Amino acid sequence: HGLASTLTRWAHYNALIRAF
Repeated sequence: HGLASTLTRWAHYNALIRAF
């Protein structure tokens, strides 16, 4: 759609910059 997939790419970035 748009945003529903915008959280499928950024969720691959902070996936390593995530702690908790």
